[PDB]
Amino acid sequence: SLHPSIPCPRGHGAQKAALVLLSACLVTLWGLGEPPEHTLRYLVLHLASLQLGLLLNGVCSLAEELRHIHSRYRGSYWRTVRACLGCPLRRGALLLLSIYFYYSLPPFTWMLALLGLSQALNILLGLKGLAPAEISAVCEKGNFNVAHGLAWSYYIGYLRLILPELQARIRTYNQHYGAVSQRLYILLPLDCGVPDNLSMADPNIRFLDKLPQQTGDHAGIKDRVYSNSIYELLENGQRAGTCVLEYATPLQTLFAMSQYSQAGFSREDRLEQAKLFCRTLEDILADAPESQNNCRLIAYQEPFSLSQEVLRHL
Amino acid sequence: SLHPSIPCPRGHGAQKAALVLLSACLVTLWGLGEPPEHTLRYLVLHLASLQLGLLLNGVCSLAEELRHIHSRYRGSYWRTVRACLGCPLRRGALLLLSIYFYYSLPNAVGPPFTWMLALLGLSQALNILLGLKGLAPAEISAVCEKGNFNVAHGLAWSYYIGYLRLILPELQARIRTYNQHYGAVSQRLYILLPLDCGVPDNLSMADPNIRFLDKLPQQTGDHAGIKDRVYSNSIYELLENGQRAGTCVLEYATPLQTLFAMSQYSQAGFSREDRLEQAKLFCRTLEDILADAPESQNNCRLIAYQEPFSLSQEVLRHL
Amino acid sequence: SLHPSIPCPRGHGAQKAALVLLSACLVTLWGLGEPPEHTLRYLVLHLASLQLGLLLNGVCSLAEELRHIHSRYRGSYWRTVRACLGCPLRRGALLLLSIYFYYSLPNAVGPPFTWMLALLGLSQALNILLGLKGLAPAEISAVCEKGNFNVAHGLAWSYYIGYLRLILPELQARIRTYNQHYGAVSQRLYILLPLDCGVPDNLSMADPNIRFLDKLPQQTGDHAGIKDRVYSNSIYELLENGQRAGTCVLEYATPLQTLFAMSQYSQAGFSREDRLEQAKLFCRTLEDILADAPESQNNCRLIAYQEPFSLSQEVLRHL
Amino acid sequence: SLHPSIPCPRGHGAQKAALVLLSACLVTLWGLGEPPEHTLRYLVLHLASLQLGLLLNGVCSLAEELRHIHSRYRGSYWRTVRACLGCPLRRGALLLLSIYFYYSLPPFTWMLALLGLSQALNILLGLKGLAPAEISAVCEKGNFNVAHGLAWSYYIGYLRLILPELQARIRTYNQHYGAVSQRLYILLPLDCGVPDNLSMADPNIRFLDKLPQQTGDHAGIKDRVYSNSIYELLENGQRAGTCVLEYATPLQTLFAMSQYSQAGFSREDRLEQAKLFCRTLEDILADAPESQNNCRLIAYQEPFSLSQEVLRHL
Ligand SMILES: CC1(C)C(=O)N(Cc2c(F)cccc2Cl)c2cc(C(=O)NCc3c(F)cc(F)cc3F)ccc21
Ligand SMILES: CC1(C)C(=O)N(Cc2c(F)cccc2Cl)c2cc(C(=O)NCc3c(F)cc(F)cc3F)ccc21
Ligand SMILES: O=C(Nc1cc(F)c(F)cc1C(=O)O)c1ccc(-n2ccnc2)nn1
Ligand SMILES: O=C(Nc1cc(F)c(F)cc1C(=O)O)c1ccc(-n2ccnc2)nn1
Ligand SMILES: O=C(Nc1cc(F)c(F)cc1C(=O)O)c1ccc(-n2ccnc2)nn1
Ligand SMILES: O=C(Nc1cc(F)c(F)cc1C(=O)O)c1ccc(-n2ccnc2)nn1
Repeated sequence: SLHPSIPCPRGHGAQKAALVLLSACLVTLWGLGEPPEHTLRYLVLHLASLQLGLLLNGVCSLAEELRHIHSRYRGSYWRTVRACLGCPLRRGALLLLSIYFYYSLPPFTWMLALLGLSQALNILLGLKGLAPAEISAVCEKGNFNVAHGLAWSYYIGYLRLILPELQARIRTYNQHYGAVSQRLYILLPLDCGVPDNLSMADPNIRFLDKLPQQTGDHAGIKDRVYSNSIYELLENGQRAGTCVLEYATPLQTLFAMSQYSQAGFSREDRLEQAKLFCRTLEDILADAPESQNNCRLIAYQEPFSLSQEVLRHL
Repeated sequence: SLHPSIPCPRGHGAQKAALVLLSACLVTLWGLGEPPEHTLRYLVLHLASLQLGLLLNGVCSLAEELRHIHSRYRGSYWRTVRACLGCPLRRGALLLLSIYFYYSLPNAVGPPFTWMLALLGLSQALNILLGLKGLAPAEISAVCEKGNFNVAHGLAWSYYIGYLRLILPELQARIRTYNQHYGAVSQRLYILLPLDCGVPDNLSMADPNIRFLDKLPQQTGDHAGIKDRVYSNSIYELLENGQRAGTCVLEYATPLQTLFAMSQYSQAGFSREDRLEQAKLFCRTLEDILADAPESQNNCRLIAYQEPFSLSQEVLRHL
Repeated sequence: SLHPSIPCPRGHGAQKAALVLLSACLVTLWGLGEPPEHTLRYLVLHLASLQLGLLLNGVCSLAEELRHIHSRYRGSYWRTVRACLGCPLRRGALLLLSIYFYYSLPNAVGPPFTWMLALLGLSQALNILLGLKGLAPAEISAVCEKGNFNVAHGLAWSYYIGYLRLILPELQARIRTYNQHYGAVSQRLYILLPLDCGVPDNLSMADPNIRFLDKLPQQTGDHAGIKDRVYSNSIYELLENGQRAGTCVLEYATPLQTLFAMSQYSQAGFSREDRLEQAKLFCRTLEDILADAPESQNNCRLIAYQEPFSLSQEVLRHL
Repeated sequence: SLHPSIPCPRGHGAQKAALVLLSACLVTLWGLGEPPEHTLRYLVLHLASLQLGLLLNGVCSLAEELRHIHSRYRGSYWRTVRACLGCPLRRGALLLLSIYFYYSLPPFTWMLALLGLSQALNILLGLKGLAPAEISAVCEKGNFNVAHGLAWSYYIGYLRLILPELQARIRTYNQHYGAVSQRLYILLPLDCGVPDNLSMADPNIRFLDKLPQQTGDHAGIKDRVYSNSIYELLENGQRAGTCVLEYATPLQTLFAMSQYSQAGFSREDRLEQAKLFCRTLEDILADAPESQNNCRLIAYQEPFSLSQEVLRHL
């Protein structure tokens, strides 16, 4: 519910489609009025072909990966073989079953050579690639996303370091001094726009003062200084509200990555990873122990006044 | 060059192995003496069956990608179909070839076209439902490396852009000002890259031979909506047998500490093996960036090390 | 959307036409009713012959690319072979398939393997020597657009990086300083893009209704080894029936003037048709850059026009 | 002679290889001792098939380009057809000749349909692409290079306006002021690494003075000013030469383009276009009327002191 454009996690629509396809194929096989022992024989033979093709692809991948045995696989052949062929025991059982089914069910070495040729063509010309939807699904399942690491690092390195101390500093500033809200408002620009000043993003927002700076050592730096800025959110020139505004710096860096050529990062990838960053940041703040209603994410996309949105969240 | 354990980028060993396999298969087909027409016919029929299976798998995936059309594909069906089934025109041409060459060509090993379609749909549905069509870790790693689908890629580019790209231009001026106003501190930034991702908050606890000495002048600058953000780096000293061997500006790579924390947290879905791989990828990507970046022109150095030891000796060796 | 005559980027009409042609050819092959095995056999034989012709052409090209190995290919033969013949592994696999599927398969229309190779080498040599295997200007334009092999692409990116990326950040401050200390000058730099590339040195001669009014404060900055390079922009006023209708920071795009000069010079190898194509492409590329660039945010406006007229009326209309 | 790594223009090595291949093919046809009427028939049929395939490819390209008729082809169908099919008259003559030879020489519509299918596959899957060497040769022949336009624009827009009066400015400065050279030394770093100051590139080069600025209108800007800088060249810490040093700004922008992701410009392309820029700029200055031994290009590659190179060129 952060923003309507944020993608929801993938469910089981592909599984439902596969179930429907399985049902339809069973219905049409029954309706063909043709003996089912041949059906089972063909199905077993086809799965055997798929298993042997996977074996050959994994053997080629193993030939590639045996150079990285000391680097990625800590100098062990077993981990390399597991990486390139899945579980060795189950894969071996399936390959022996497939070999037996070919050598038993009614040539074989000719089919084996031709299947090896097909697998070689698949590897060399890239026939069996990966569609963008498949890559996205695999990355989201295995958390192989730039945004996942970026948002978890934003939470661990910054947010959990300040949030309770930030509430304490807000209380101290209020009692010393138009009270400021006791929460850090972090803006998430989905599409674009991450100026170094809130005034540049919107002149209606004006820097008011600075919170009592927090100085604590963090990752090899003695007395690291945190300086959070209070902003007045005005409305027709009057102080409608005031609170601690901030921008999610990993979003700025996602934009910068999309700018650089060496990053291998595209505008579509930039927007997608910004959406995932916001999604997983909200997801981990929901279950965070530090987040105790002392942090508010304001996700927005420019089609617009930021100050009105911040007041709406206030 | 940072560390021997950091893996080199993937080469073309798989393609060379595939070429050798193709040559062996061609030699075997020539030796067996089977008619070449049958060999070509069955090869084309196999490729057609694979293409039709890809069609069915793409349709099944489109069944679940169609409800993310507004959120992920800007509400356009063409982008969804392109993401699921690939390029619509090339995929359509390939499926037209597959249909024509299976409906027409004879097939002794394989059922007629309607029976083939039923059986291939059955097998593809089984593969999708049971998860039989899966990717081994090596293929997933290769795809992620080619497509930059790593947490380490983003983390290293973020360490560059968000932190290094800000202090590196002014670090030389700050060190010169410190030297003039007040041994001599080195002019290079020494980023420590522990491959074990053990990053103490206080660097003194890492090794007693490094003790905090002083602080560089604070660099005040606006950044991402924080007015007057303060960068207060630190100047440390290195002790050899208790004597002041050298001084430097030492710190750790914060993304490595966040990687370790992710490996600690359960919700992160991050494992120790994944932690080590992404630490090495972060180090490699940062090294490549600094090699290509114009800001780091003899201005920053990276200390990559693995605990099997004293950090002070390694830093002095790099001095 | 600058001008109607500026061409849109090339779409996929060729691929759609190819798909329609493929469908028609498949329908025709079904209609005649020749054995499908013969169809597949002859298609594979034709593709094999094409691949072997590509091999021969690549070898002939490698004969001339081998003497630029040190200058162009850093002295390594692998880059030369990759440039000439493509990817060595994929090309080798395709060549092995072609050789096997021609020497093995029967062929009623076509010679035996050695006779085919001799005749195909003869034909490829004839194509290379007589220049028969040439590219029509449409394919050359498509390849140049896809690969950014245009003078206009580099010229537009150079106008952005070398000039606009330097004055646009401080243009607002300069105009504000001028306004405070002195009608009111507009806050946007108006870059005129004449598609005829007629760029007068003195903009007054283009149309008398535009007249120079004053000069913005000089921007002094280092750039490309020129110490204290001075950008002295000028402001113009726009007249309507002799009255001061408006005032703005108006200037021309110098790369268009250089394009016109290239069309004038004989050694440039630049024609009037090429001049017009590259002018329109420069306008399109600059528009795309300014749309994507962060420097241009309500700071610069492009006035693209073609003489069939008064420039002042167009600039006022855009005002 | 500007730099050893500068590529020389492509010669006729491909033509010589084609001639050798033609000779070897003639020898082997004579060697097989097999009748030449069948040889001529096969050759004519092969060229006819190639011509028909080119016709089909051009028809597909015409279907693509017919929507750019008003933009690129001035709203005339004849220009679009010429662009997509070459010369209409010669192409038509060749197609009628090929059709007649294909039909007359001992099916036809079946072969035509199969050739159309092959051409459709070539277009859709991109079998008949363009190798990097072929693209480079075509671009060099047709001057479709970024560097060509960049260097011609550098000559016309900058050098053509300062070179005539640079000698007068230098003479005036020398009279008012230990003699500075009467040539503009332009540095051409093949790595496109240009600092904004010569001191940053090499601290042994120090800024000496400023030439009397040249003020003249240029391309819609009244009284555009040029401020050339005289630098100091030092050897062993003492003055050894004084000259007007400058960097080729198109090389700066080539580097910047290689940096930006939107440019579609790579590092290999950056180096190649830097080399072509230097080559064609040296070619332009060889016949430029303005260049009267009042301009010297300096090309170098960092494996080295720039000041020593400038002294060597002095
Ligand atoms: C390369 C070679 C000789 C080969 O090794 N196989 C594996 C294989 C089978 F797939 C099927 C039976 C035996 C073998 Cl032994 C193959 C298959 C075809 C073919 O027509 N497959 C259609 C097809 C099916 F037959 C069953 C099915 F469930 C789905 C399906 F889509 C053509 C050439 C080959
Ligand atoms: C698609 C289809 C049916 C077709 O339309 N042609 C055109 C054509 C010729 F190219 C050659 C002769 C007749 C026809 Cl009619 C074709 C050719 C082959 C083939 O085997 N070409 C080898 C080959 C040669 F025969 C002569 C040569 F100088 C070089 C060469 F490389 C296979 C299938 C076809
Ligand atoms: O790593 C840092 N920052 C970031 C890293 C990211 F990966 C990112 F995506 C965003 C940032 C960011 O903060 O902008 C960082 C490190 C040290 C200090 N520092 C040194 C002295 N005092 C403070 N400040 N920042
Ligand atoms: O994003 C930040 N940090 C990091 C983000 C990462 F993704 C990471 F991997 C490491 C860090 C890190 O520096 O520890 C960050 C943001 C704002 C401020 N801040 C606001 C006012 N004063 C200081 N400080 N740090
Ligand atoms: O177009 C310009 N420059 C360039 C264009 C390129 F395509 C390139 F490759 C490099 C340059 C460059 O000079 O750096 C340009 C235009 C106007 C003024 N100017 C405005 C007021 N006074 C002077 N100055 N420069
Ligand atoms: O490169 C320059 N100009 C251009 C280059 C182009 F490629 C182009 F298409 C247009 C121009 C142009 O501005 O006319 C240039 C370089 C140095 C100085 N300069 C040196 C001292 N003071 C001023 N002025 N101009």
